[PDB]
Amino acid sequence: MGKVLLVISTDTNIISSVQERAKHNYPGREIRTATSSQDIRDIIKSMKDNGKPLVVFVNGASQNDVNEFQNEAKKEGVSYDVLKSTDPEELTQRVREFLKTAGSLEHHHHHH
Repeated sequence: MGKVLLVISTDTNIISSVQERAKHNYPGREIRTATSSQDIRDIIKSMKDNGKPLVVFVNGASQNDVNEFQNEAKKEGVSYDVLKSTDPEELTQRVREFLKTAGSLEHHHHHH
């Protein structure tokens, strides 16, 4: 059991860019990248194995896969946050803000 940031964008050029920046600036972090519901479920299962601060960059995944993410998480009780932004600066700072509140802050971040 843990917590995850669902980074959603239609701009895969922005997603991949920030995803690089996030993995190379934070190399000791488990970061994820989903195409469809296959990956989505593999990710929530990765949280079942122990549970780490995951950041799921969905490479322009359908609203169907977004719905699958929400459903598969909440039915199990998995804590998740959802983000819809195509701004590179937004997504970059959302990674570190997420890791900081998921690692050690006072407010237990729990969007749903």
